[PDB]
Amino acid sequence: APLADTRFLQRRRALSAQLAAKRIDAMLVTHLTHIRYLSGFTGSNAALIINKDLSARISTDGRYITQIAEQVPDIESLMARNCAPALLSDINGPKRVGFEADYLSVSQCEELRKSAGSDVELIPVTGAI
Ligand SMILES: [Cl-]
Repeated sequence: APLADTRFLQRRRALSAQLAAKRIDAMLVTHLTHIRYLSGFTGSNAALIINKDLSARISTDGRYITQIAEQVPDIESLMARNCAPALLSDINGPKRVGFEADYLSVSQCEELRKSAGSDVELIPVTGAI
């Protein structure tokens, strides 16, 4: 009988379950308090991708590599100055990727779109995840 799931694993699982209904394959979380709620990472720069199959990947800059391994030992990390574009550019299509349209700015979103692959579509999702 195993060690119980962390609350962060449980929150991710609940978001993963919300994805079918929002008609997306993955969610890109860029609002920091949302990333903290879903992962435990308390730093000031991150991006976080949660997939339908329950896997996840988290990104942060070089100042936080040690801390993210310590605070988030259950998600593989990617170092990047520009976190969200770097996670997105690593996705191989086809994939519908939701984003927090209530929180990303028009120009932050235009920057993301540049990094998306030829069959990765970004989908505006409203609400606090
Ligand atoms: Cl817990």
